[PDB]
Parts: sequence; C-alpha cells; structure tokens
Amino acid sequence: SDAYRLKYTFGVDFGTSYVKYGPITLNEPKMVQTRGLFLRDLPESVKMRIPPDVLARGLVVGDEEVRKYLSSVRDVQRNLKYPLKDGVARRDDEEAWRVLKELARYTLAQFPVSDPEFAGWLVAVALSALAPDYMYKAIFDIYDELASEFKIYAVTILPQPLAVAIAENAVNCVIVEGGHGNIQVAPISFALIREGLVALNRGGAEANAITREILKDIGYSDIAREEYAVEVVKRAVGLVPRRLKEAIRAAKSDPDRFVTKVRLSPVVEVEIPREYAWTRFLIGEIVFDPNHEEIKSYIEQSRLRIENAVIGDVTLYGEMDVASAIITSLRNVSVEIQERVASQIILSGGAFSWRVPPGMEDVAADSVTRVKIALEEKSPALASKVEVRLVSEPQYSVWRGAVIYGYALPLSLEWSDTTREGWRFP
Amino acid sequence: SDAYRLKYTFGVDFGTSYVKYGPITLNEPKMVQTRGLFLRDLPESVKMRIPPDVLARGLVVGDEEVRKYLSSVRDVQRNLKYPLKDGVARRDDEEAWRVLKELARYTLAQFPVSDPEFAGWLVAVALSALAPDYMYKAIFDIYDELASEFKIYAVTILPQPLAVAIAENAVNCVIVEGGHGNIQVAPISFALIREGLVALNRGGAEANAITREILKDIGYSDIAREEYAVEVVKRAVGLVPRRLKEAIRAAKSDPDRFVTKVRLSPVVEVEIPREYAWTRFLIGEIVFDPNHEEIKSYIEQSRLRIENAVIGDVTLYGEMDVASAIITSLRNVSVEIQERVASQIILSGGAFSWRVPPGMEDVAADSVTRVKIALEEKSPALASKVEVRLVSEPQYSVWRGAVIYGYALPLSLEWSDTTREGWRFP
Ligand SMILES: Nc1ncnc2c1ncn2[C@@H]1O[C@H](COP(=O)(O)OP(=O)(O)O)[C@@H](O)[C@H]1O
Ligand SMILES: Nc1ncnc2c1ncn2[C@@H]1O[C@H](COP(=O)(O)OP(=O)(O)O)[C@@H](O)[C@H]1O
Repeated sequence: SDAYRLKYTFGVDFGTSYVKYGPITLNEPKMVQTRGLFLRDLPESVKMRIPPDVLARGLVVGDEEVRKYLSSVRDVQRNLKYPLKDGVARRDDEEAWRVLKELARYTLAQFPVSDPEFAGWLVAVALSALAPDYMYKAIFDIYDELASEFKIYAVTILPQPLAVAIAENAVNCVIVEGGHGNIQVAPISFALIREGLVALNRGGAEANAITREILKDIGYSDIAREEYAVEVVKRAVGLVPRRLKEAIRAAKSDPDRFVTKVRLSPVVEVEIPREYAWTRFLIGEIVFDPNHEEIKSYIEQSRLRIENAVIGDVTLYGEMDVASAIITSLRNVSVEIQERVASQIILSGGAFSWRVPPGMEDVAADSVTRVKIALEEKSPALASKVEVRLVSEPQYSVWRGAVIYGYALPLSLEWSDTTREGWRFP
Repeated sequence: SDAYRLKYTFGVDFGTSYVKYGPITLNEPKMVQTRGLFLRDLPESVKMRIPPDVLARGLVVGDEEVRKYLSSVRDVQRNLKYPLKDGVARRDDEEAWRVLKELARYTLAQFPVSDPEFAGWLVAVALSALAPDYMYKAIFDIYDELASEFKIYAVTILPQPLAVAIAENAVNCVIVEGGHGNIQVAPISFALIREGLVALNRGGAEANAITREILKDIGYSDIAREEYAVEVVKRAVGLVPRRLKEAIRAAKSDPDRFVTKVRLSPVVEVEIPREYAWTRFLIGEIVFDPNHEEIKSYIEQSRLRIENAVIGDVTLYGEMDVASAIITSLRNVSVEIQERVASQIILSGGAFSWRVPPGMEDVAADSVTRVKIALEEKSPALASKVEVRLVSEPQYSVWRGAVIYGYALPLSLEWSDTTREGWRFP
C-alpha cells in the first residue's frame, strides 16, 4: 500500500538525551528522556501504587512517569539508567539494553491506532554514526519482539547525520551534529562517507559541566548538584563569543550589560553576579573550542574532565575543535569530492541551538557565526567557498530525515547485513 | 548532398581514457571519459534520483553524470567499467560492449539538431590499429541500432594512427601514437602498413603508476590510492629527462631547483620534497624507456607491473624503447619504402604531451627532443635523415583525422568486408 505510507510511517531518533518519535503525520515529534528508572530500590506502599504490569519489568520510562517517582528513591544514582551515554550502548550491558527495549515500546505505545486498514507501522530508526553492528542487530531484535505487542509491518535504520542530510535535502555536505555527550561531524555525498567521520568527545554536557562549576563559584553549590537545575541555567545564561578573549574584556569593563537572572522555581531564582557575568561565554565556547586558559582553569581539578574516548575503530577527540574537526573530516574524503562536500556545512543537534540575546551582536555569536569565524580564522581560502547554515528546529532534524527516508525506500529492498540498508520484516 | 557534409559529419575517437566526439563544425572536439557507472550497487533513495529511463540500462556515462555518483559507494573497483582498457574490448565481455553502446549514444545525444534539412549524421569512428574484425562489426552493430533513436545517414571506421596521418596531411610517415594503455607505432604510406604495426604495452598509465608508487615513498598513501589524485599529480609534477642518469645527478645535487608543490583541493596540497625531486624524472622517462635500475626498483615488488600482453596476432611489448620500436616498425615495411616512410615521424596521443618547466631545458626534455635524442643514441644514421615533430593538440588529432576522412570519402563506396573501407547505412 502507499497512501498508507503517509499515515503509517513511524520515525524514532535515539541518541543521548531525548528520543524523538511519532508518525510521519506530526508537525513535530514527541520527545522523551533517554533513561530508565529501575524499580527494586523502593518502598512497598508505593509499589502497590504501581500497576502490576509496570512492576513486571524493573523499568519505568516516560517524561512524566519518571518525573514523579524521583523523590521517594533509595539509590537515584543506581536506579536511573542512561544507555547511550555516548550515542553507543556497551555491548553486553544488560540494563542499558533493557531500558532501550522499554524506550522502544513506550514510544510506539503512545500512538495506538483505531483504523481497521492499519496493518503495521513502518518504523525508521536513527542511530549514531558511531553505532557498531551489534547495536544494529540489537535494535533490529528489539523491534522484532515488539511486533507481538504491536502491528509493525517493517523496520529500517539509517545513521543520524545521514537523516539530517535527507532532512535538509542536501546530497552533498558535511554534517556536524552535536547532542549531549559528543559531536559527530560526518561528510555526505549521497551516503555517509565513513572514513571522513570524526567524532568529538564533548557535547551539550560540557556546557553543563561548566555551568555546574560556575554555579559553585558564584556560591549556589546547592542547585549545582542537581542536573535538571544546571540544564535550564545553562540553556538560559549560556553565551557564545565571537572571539572569546575579546568578549571577556567587553564584559569585565561593562558587567551590567551581561548580568542575568532566571526563575527555576517560583521560589528559586538564579542571578549571575556583576562579578561573574563574563563566565557566560565559557558556557557556549566550550562546545566549540576548549582551548583557553580560562576554560583550562575548571579542568584543573574540577569535576567530569575533557578527554578522548574510544568506541568502534573511532576515537572521539577531547580537545580539537569544530573547525579543526570539519577540516580533518574533509581531508578524509576522496580528493575528488572535497570541493562539493565542503560546499555545504549543516549544523544540527541540540548543542548548537544557541542564540544571541537582542543587543549583543556586538560580541556574542550564534553557532553558524561562531563557526564561520573559526574557518576564516583557520582557512580564509576554504571559508570564502563554504556555506554554513544551521537547521531550523535542530532537535527534530534527525527525526524528519528518518521519516522521509522511511517513506520512500521501496519495500522490495531487503536488509542485507552487509549493504547496510533495506527493510526488515517480522 | 554536400554543404551538408560540412555541417553534419560526425567524429568519434575511441581508445582508452577519453572519447573525443563532435560535429565537423567544432574547433575542438568534446571530450568524455571511456568508462561506465553500473547501477546495481547503490543507495535507493539515490536511484530515485536517476531517470527511470537511465535506470533502464544498468549504466550511466557522462563526465559529470558519473562524477556526482562516486561517493555513494566506497572501493569503486567493481561498480566502474573501462572497456577498451587496452584499446580492444574483450570479445564476449558483455558489460564492456554495453558501456560502449551507451558511450556511443551519449556522445550523439549531446548534439540535437533543429534544422529541417538534416536527414542523418555522417559518422566516422577511430579505433586502435589493434582492433579485431569482430570489434568493427560490433561497433557497426551499435551505430546500426542507435539509428532508431537518432537520424544517422551512414557510418564508417578508420584506424587511429591513419586518422593522425590524414589529420597531419602526411602521405608518408611513421605515426607513433600513445594513450593511456599503450603506444601504437604504425607506418603510413597512403595506407597503414599492417605488418609494420608495433604496439608497446605501456602508455600514460605507467607514468601514473610510477607517480602512485612515488607518492607512497614520500608518505602520501592516502592520496596514492585515488586515480583522480595521481593523474593530477603526474600531469603536474612529471618530467622527461634529456638523458636520465645525467638528469638524476643534476637534481640530487641541486634539489631546490626541482622541488614542487601542487593544490589538489582547496584543502590538500602535495609537495614533492627536497629529498625526492629527482623522481619527477621517472614519471617522464617511463613512457619512453623503462630500462634503468631506478625504474626497475618499483617493478621489484610494487603494484601493476611491466609485461607483455597479446591481443590479435600482435604482441604489445612491455619493455622496449620508443626508439627501438620505431626501428622495428621500419624493418617491417617494403625495403624500397623505408626511405620516405622514415622521412616523417609524427607524435600523437596525450601520452606525449610533456612540456618543459621554463628554465629547465638544461636537463629536462619535451617528447620531440627526448625521442630525437634516443635516435642519435641508437642510429646516428637514421636520426640525421629524419624529421620528428609532435602534432599540435595531440588529444584532438585522431579526431580531426576522422572528420576529414569522413568528409570526403565518396558515398558510392560501400563498406566491403575484406577491403576494410567504405560506408555502411542503416
Ligand atoms: N540553547 C541551547 N544551547 C546549548 N545547548 C542546548 C540548548 N538547548 C538544549 N541544549 C542541549 O540539548 C541537549 C539534548 O539534545 P538532543 O538533541 O537530545 O541530543 P542527544 O540526542 O545527543 O542527547 C542537551 O545537551 C542540552 O545541553
Ligand atoms: N601532461 C601530460 N603528460 C603526459 N600524459 C598526459 C598529460 N595529460 C594527459 N595525459 C594522458 O592522456 C592519456 C589518455 O589519452 P587518450 O588519447 O584518451 O588515449 P586513449 O584514448 O587510448 O585512452 C592518459 O595516459 C594520461 O596519462
């Protein structure tokens, strides 16, 4: 069937923090935290308050559903599982797999269908470029099981940045995509150029980790130790320099211009003091650069530090650059194609979503800008030739891609373990 | 008709790398690679990107049409096809003929005609001397078919080096003509003296493969593995010695005068180091004389080797000299005739296109010179009496050759099977 294919195509982007899902039909994707809450470490008179089915699996998942069992916990550090801390789930790590399985279930679960025609979903799934083969068969297995519980006609799985490309509708480009734990920057010429893939071991999270170590310095060590806390602080105070060293001065001589405060809870309000307005920039710049003495100051001894990690063959570089990285990405393609591929730089993901506060264009930069700056800094030659833009709706990009890709990808194509594309059926 | 014949005569040189094509009217022929892209192994939302018409044949050709589907598949070995790798298409090799047909169509396709009078092209085709009878019947069959899609009045097929004779307008001469895969050297006295035909089994391609192995030694193994890169390197750094050992010693003792760097893509730039500037000469000299311990060093163990191949009756000699081959050619004609056939040495093909870097005539040599030199080396006798020149525009010679030949070659002359000359009509 076909018209069918415009109602009943189902898209599911994973990655780190949220999991965007929903039918081809939504104007936007629903959005769900990428964590599970485990049920063992818990008082009993609230285990009865829990339906017997949900008690079955040691797992609860949901934006509101986990929201409201958070206060009565024993080990919130042991009982809260984040698989895909790094876009990748540790091969054998069982809880991590289980979370994903319920994450997979929950999402499908939100859209039951009354239509008598419905004869299954067409599920498309977006995983990190970083994602190894075992992880594909894993995700394949999950959806395989879940067709006992729901009508699933077919399932496939393209990479995340590929989806952005399909989503943008740009055949040739380099796609740099930052989410929570890392930025995968990946060149596309109709498919993922897998040797040109660079990953950075730093994402939306160092932006928190700098926020968190700033709040302690202002003197809010209370709020600091709560993640939900630092997120909205950072999301709301965070700034990106045009050049940082120039920005710092501009705010040290005119604090007033840059001071801010934001209400977290009707009771709570965080003000960034005249004393510290200038750290607002370390929040933003650290996605893009981490090479300034001022950012080096909080890695001195302070909390979760900046380093390289290794997943597949691939090494996510702790320090490098978005710039140095997009170049290194380019040097790793066919000499033939570097022209048409450096043509088009597309920024997607949460971690690039920064805005300039009205009246601050002076020295604050949005990410498209911060990046172009970085290129002219590095290669006036390239920069000139390059068109860098950011997607509208950075979170939902990888989604829209997944859904178009799921739409037309004809049903005759079977998944051939090694072609790395095509439908599976159960 | 006649003024007709100056508008609508169509020229088609084949051979190994490029196919020069175009109406008699163009100052230069169009140029198009002698390969095809086979469509089975591909991304499917990117064959939605192809005409279903061109999805018809498993084949695309086009200098740009192939260019932009090249990143869609890594290790292009099997998905890319060069028929006439050696100037001949392997007899039954089905895909090689398949390419040829679409190559044949493509070329014609580029010149649509609006004129009411047009009632057919007058097509002339250049093939290697080397080209067996089946291949003439085959190429004849091709154009026979496409006359259903295009207005084709008549067709005929002359040898490559004979076209150069006609193009040069030299009744009596030896034509040495070199492309990618081989140099054919063939004596002309109104006709091509078929017993005088010698082929060298090496062309502009060894100058690449010396480049390729030179590149690895400098330490650019990445770049070396792409054809498009090596070509551009070769073409840009390659040198022809006056005498090689005299040239090496000249660049070992003064590297600076011989170092060079060259921009491949706005990112990559390949420098030939102070250390190796002398290998630039191995690029040049290899077309002409693969007999030096230095060139023998890379045949030692290294990649695609220098050997004898065997086509029709003819053996393409791996190791021989353009000078020794020129002699041997001569020794196979009428003793009566050797005088004014050796009178005139004509140099054609891209493979001879070498230029000397301003201020290097000192020790570097263009191919006219390098050959002349090789003759006074071998027959001081011969040399003196001989005038050796290079065509201007060596790429496009064979082509003007074919158009003049197709121009005046009376239409009453039918293509007989054994006379090996005349028109077919379809
Ligand atoms: N304005 C903003 N500036 C910087 N980062 C942001 C902003 N808004 C949201 N984020 C980041 O969004 C991230 C989560 O987004 P998401 O697209 O789900 O990435 P992933 O799927 O890799 O977890 C968090 O790192 C948070 O830091
Ligand atoms: N400057 C140059 N020096 C030497 N060879 C060149 C140069 N430019 C192009 N070529 C050569 O042109 C050759 C192809 O010539 P072509 O006339 O198409 O022969 P064929 O048709 O037999 O392939 C390639 O070997 C390439 O090396």
